[PDB]
Amino acid sequence: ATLKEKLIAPVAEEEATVPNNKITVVGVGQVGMACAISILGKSLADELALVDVLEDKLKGEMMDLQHGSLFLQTPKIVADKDYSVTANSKIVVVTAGVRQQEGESRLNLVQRNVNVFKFIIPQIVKYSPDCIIIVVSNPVDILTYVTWKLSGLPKHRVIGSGCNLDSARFRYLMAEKLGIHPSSCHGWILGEHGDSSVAVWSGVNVAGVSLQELNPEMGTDNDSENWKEVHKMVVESAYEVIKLKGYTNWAIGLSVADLIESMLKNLSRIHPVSTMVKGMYGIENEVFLSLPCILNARGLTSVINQKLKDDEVAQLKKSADTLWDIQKDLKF
Amino acid sequence: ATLKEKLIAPVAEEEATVPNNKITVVGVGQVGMACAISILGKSLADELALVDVLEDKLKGEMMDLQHGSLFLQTPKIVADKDYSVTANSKIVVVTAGVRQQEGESRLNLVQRNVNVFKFIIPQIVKYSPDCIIIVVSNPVDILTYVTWKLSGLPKHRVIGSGCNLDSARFRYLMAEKLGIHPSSCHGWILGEHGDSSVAVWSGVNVAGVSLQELNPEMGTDNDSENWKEVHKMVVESAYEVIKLKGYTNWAIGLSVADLIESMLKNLSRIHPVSTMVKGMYGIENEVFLSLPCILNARGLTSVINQKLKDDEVAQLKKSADTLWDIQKDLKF
Amino acid sequence: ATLKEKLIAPVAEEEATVPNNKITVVGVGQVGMACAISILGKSLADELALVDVLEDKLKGEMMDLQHGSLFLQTPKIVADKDYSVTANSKIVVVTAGVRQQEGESRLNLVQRNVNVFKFIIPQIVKYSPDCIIIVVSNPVDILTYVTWKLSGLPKHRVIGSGCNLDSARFRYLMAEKLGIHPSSCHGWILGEHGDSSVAVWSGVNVAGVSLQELNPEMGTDNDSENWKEVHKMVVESAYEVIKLKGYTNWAIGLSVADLIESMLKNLSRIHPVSTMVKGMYGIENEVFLSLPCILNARGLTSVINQKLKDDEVAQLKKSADTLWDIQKDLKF
Amino acid sequence: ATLKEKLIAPVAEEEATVPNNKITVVGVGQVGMACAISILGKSLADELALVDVLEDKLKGEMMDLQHGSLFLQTPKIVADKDYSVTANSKIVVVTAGVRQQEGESRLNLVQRNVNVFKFIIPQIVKYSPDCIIIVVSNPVDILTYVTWKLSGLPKHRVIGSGCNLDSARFRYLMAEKLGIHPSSCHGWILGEHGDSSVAVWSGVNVAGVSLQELNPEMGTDNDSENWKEVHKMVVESAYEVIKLKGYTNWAIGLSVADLIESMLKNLSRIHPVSTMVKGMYGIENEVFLSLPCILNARGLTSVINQKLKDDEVAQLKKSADTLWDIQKDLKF
Ligand SMILES: NC(=O)c1ccc[n+]([C@@H]2O[C@H](COP(=O)([O-])OP(=O)(O)OC[C@H]3O[C@@H](n4cnc5c(N)ncnc54)[C@H](O)[C@@H]3O)[C@@H](O)[C@H]2O)c1
Ligand SMILES: NC(=O)c1ccc[n+]([C@@H]2O[C@H](COP(=O)([O-])OP(=O)(O)OC[C@H]3O[C@@H](n4cnc5c(N)ncnc54)[C@H](O)[C@@H]3O)[C@@H](O)[C@H]2O)c1
Ligand SMILES: NC(=O)c1ccc[n+]([C@@H]2O[C@H](COP(=O)([O-])OP(=O)(O)OC[C@H]3O[C@@H](n4cnc5c(N)ncnc54)[C@H](O)[C@@H]3O)[C@@H](O)[C@H]2O)c1
Ligand SMILES: NC(=O)c1ccc[n+]([C@@H]2O[C@H](COP(=O)([O-])OP(=O)(O)OC[C@H]3O[C@@H](n4cnc5c(N)ncnc54)[C@H](O)[C@@H]3O)[C@@H](O)[C@H]2O)c1
Ligand SMILES: O=C(O)c1nonc1O
Ligand SMILES: O=C(O)c1nonc1O
Ligand SMILES: O=C(O)c1nonc1O
Ligand SMILES: O=C(O)c1nonc1O
Repeated sequence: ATLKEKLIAPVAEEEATVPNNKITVVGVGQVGMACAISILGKSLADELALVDVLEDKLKGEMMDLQHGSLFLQTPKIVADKDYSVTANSKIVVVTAGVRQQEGESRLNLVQRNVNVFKFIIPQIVKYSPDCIIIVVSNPVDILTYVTWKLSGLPKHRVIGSGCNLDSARFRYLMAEKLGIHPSSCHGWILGEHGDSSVAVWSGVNVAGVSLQELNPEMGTDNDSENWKEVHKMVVESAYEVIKLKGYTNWAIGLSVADLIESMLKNLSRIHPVSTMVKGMYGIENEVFLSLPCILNARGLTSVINQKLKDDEVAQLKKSADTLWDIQKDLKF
Repeated sequence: ATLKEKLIAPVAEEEATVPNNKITVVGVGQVGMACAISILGKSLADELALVDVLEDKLKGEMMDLQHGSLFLQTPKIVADKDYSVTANSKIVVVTAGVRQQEGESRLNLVQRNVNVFKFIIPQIVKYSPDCIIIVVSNPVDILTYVTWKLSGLPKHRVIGSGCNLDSARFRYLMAEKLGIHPSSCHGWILGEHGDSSVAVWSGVNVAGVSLQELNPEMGTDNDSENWKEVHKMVVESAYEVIKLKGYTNWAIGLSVADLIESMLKNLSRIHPVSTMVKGMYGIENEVFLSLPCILNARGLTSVINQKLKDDEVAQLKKSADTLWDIQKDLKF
Repeated sequence: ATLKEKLIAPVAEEEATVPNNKITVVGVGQVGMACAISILGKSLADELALVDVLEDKLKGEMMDLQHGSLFLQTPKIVADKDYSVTANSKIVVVTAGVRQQEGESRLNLVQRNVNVFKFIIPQIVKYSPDCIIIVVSNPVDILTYVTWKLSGLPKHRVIGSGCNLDSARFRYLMAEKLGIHPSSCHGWILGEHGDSSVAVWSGVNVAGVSLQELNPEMGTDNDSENWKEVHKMVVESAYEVIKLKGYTNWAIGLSVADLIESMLKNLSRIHPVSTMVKGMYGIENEVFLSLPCILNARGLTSVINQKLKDDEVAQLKKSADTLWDIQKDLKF
Repeated sequence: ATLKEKLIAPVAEEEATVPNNKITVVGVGQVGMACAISILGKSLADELALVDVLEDKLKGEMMDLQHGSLFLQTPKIVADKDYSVTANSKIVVVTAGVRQQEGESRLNLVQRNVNVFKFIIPQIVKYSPDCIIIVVSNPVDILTYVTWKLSGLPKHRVIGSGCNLDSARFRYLMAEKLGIHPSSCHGWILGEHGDSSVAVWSGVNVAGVSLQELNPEMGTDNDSENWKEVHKMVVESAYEVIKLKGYTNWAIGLSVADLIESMLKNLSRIHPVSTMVKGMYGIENEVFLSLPCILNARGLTSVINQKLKDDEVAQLKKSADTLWDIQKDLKF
């Protein structure tokens, strides 16, 4: 009965697995594949599964990751427009939908990307009832909130791609300035991934040397020896890459593998990422925006309480108020 | 009370972890720690566990690894003489017991290591009765059979480390001869890990090209011009080495992680390991010896039925009979 | 008073970085960037330089990677129209110029890319004079040979990505039928990258045991397992995959990179990349083609002399004369 | 006739690799091997040299490592008692010596050991003059300094393992206290490696947030998080581990390999490693202790200019005195 029949001889009995650490990537767009080439690269899934709506573009992104199986450690790769392939996934990376046209704000994609999520979020929990979701599609913090509601999952099992990517954009500009590696530069961007984001100068530092101390001019526009512009650089930066190439992904893709490695390796390491911050720094409502969370195998199991300077909570309320003004009309 | 008390403001229930891929290492001797360190750097455990009777050193070793944790991806490293730490392990590596003295036959350790596996194996299955048991302690094939019989686990969940090593030495000795990577030469040693092993020359190949075809008097009573004395190299290799350094452990440490990697990441790759070979190559008893096997997330699930020449099946039957002879009296 | 002056007290006096592991990628398109990202996650380069005609897009991808830098182990990432950004490159990948149309042969792209290659390559070897060219652009064999003649480079130093990728498909396909990882299947496809690929069935083994002796009508017309349907699917591959998604890239971004591993790490393993085959199996002319060779830090230092069948050899003859028939016409 | 002749056909006529990231690890005891095994598993080296006066043992640790090759990416392992085998080396780790008996403090050692370095250090520079030298043997600053002189290498090429391990014990002990990864726990134990180290409590942060600027008791007599107790452990550590298992190797070994990664990858990350301190916080003696410092392919190339309080710099100076006192009378 072929070769498998009288070449392989079962010591067991056939046999099914049950995925252990499966991961669905939802969307096989420029972002969807970056995340996917990077999950596969760090060897993070025993099974990787693709769901997109474009059936043809899927079978071929599926097929393409398939051919390289021999360089990779992910026995099962799979793909369908039916969400039945995502069954029993441990982490689900949503990326699907429309992206910013050159100039367009992330926040002008809500109406549209919400309608996407209105369909795809609840088919994910049908198939993987006990998953962690990662939300990457834009209005990311607004949709992390939309995902939270529709999924009907705990808060520690719904995670915003957040300002993990912002904070690395930041630690990378700091790193150029200093001529070291960003692993060795520390410092944080919290709140809305994008325009309304907050630089926390209090905590910018290198080998413990607070630089809000080593120049308290730091962050104060006009004055200062340069720091204002670094934050603007981070903020503007999404737009500045879109002008030149069309979109971003190699950095988002790696951010996400980061997030997933921390979690599937149960490391409890710290990540600035979008969560529900009701009841912190004076916040009226159920607003999702990023803060230094502890990612382990549970999902995000804590936030970190920081002494912020007065101005930085001011900036963070302006953010959470913006986001809450779109979420209060949302109703689904 | 401690800063955790409100440096960390949880989003998930204090709650109840449970390790995914936990791994236990019964024994913290030279071999034992070799396995622990190789395991640790490939990052295969999200919990390591070290058992032993030497209660102090044991705690020496744990604390020493712990100190390294910054450089690993292993959140929990515990250790006690009490098989109550090993609870929930996906894999238990048993290096426990006595080893060779300068000269000593692996087969001569059987009475003593039997008597250990006797009062240790029920303790392993108590706290973890769905764990793949890797037997390393010698003689390894017989204690694989002894582990099977005491443990009540199925054939595919007791795996002797077997010829994964002999065969790596052989591929390396091969490679030496030719100027390439071990990985790029191929060639199996099956049989008793030790004196009576079998160089399946039929299969020795590079780029698919069969070297016995290229050298028909290979592995042959005198005539060849290099071969038999490599198999003689592969046999005496432990004895050559224990003599200069007291013991072996890095090689075998590293094999036991090659098997561990392929099982946890579910890769379904072929290793010659020690599995029950009744019925094969006309074998009438439940001997455990080494043959090409597929190891996946379930353990040892397949044996590759082979086309051994009339004197490979011969020398194979001869390792069989020799192990069964030492096995037949055990009677526990 | 530059923030560096204040924070970093130099010890070795000012930078002058000894480049070392430069890798250039020519052409930041789909393939270009699959190679790039795949190189980055294996930390093979400590400098990456991209080149391309498309000034905007090029700056975008450099930027995009840069931003990921925190997630990486590549200190420097640069990019520019000029070949001067590629100086000292230990290994350079040319992936630029046109590609298939839905249905178009790889050789139908020749004249176009030769004219690219004509003003790309001289430039490459002005600036990285001691380097290893890895030619992805298609047709990959004939372009490897055109690279060879123009660059002047020792022939070992011009490696075509060849049939590394096909055998990697052919090993995945055979892996599905058998239910093991591709790594544990073994089976070469040699020759031209396109439709003359030969699948050397002599070699096709698993754990030593030839799948031909198992089945001696392998890869002929009527046979039980229908082995030609695998080799045909391996030829069809690119066509099917493009038809669904406009290109292939990932699986090739992986192989380019798997080969680079073998070089920079100096492993001497055997890949079926493309190499000048004059001398071999009757071939009288300077033909590039894919035979199992050894890669190390010198590049392609040795071919494995295989013991191929009569029919199998004809086929190389087939392949080597379609290639040579294009090749001779080229205005040099 | 040689099978390498029937099988291998040389494309580049004449094999012979140029030396490259040859690393050497001096002495093959507990620390020797443990550094080695961690260097090998991080795929950092294409030539491992082992050196040691006990030939016999040394040819075993050479061999036990050679057998493991298949599982590695380090194509030449070699060992000999003549430092010839360490020619054209790039990094050389010095672990040879004698070590503390239970109770012994690290200065009991200088005499016997300084006869040790007096032998070897030249023989490094004799055979491998263009190198970085990592120093681990005790007493380790007093021998670092001893190495700077003997070798007569530039400041930036002689580094001691120094406080790296301590700040790793530190960051790990901190980790237990908050339940995150020592890699999200930031903190610096600087100065002399043994009893005299110095916890810079200002740096000690987590996620941007200063700890001292939260609980100002830190470091004094009776603090209520008990933090002088932590530094306490980071100091006692060595001793208390030596009481259980006679020595340490693993922690040290991984951390040496971390330096070796930083530097081969030319990564310019910071590491609390030992280096010449005069001109820093008022040293007048030619003496080495561990400060935050930048580790690329040039070696240690700069330090971090930090603001350090009285009772620390004091701590530093008495350290740097005791240091010189031994030193001054060193019949070089
Ligand atoms: N949060 C972040 O840090 C971050 C960063 C970069 C990009 N993004 C966002 O991620 C998204 C993806 O980026 P991209 O460049 O891959 O976009 P893309 O156009 O390249 O990909 C679109 C993908 O989503 C699918 N899609 C479109 N409409 C859909 C629908 N109704 N239902 C299901 N799938 C649909 C497409 O088939 C395709 O798979 C964008 O919205 C982008 O803004 C977020
Ligand atoms: N399969 C292989 O390729 C291979 C290779 C090398 C060594 N080995 C085996 O390793 C075993 C030990 O080798 P080693 O050099 O580590 O010796 P070792 O002396 O260094 O280690 C023995 C350890 O076992 C512990 N121990 C003894 N009885 C125990 C028990 N009943 N329960 C729990 N722990 C117990 C001891 O504390 C000691 O720490 C030997 O059987 C030897 O054959 C196997
Ligand atoms: N060997 C293989 O396994 C394999 C597989 C897939 C594709 N390919 C080949 O790879 C090549 C690239 O494929 P692709 O999918 O990236 O197409 P692509 O459209 O994505 O790549 C085009 C790139 O070529 C660049 N380019 C054109 N002229 C240039 C010049 N004169 N100097 C520098 N850069 C120039 C463009 O500016 C652009 O960046 C094609 O030739 C394709 O056929 C080979
Ligand atoms: N800096 C750190 O963080 C750190 C940590 C642990 C150990 N150490 C030091 O490392 C050293 C040994 O550690 P160990 O546990 O491996 O000791 P070990 O006994 O296990 O290793 C000693 C090795 O040094 C060799 N040696 C002795 N005299 C020699 C000589 N004259 N020439 C060449 N080699 C010689 C021996 O042959 C042996 O190979 C001690 O100095 C110890 O304090 C430093
Ligand atoms: O973060 C980005 O770069 C981004 N790109 O598209 N949307 C975004 O948010
Ligand atoms: O083969 C070995 O390495 C060995 N050494 O001691 N026991 C063994 O199995
Ligand atoms: O085979 C492929 O992947 C391919 N697609 O376009 N050129 C190629 O070589
Ligand atoms: O720090 C240590 O662990 C140490 N142990 O022995 N010597 C040392 O330096």
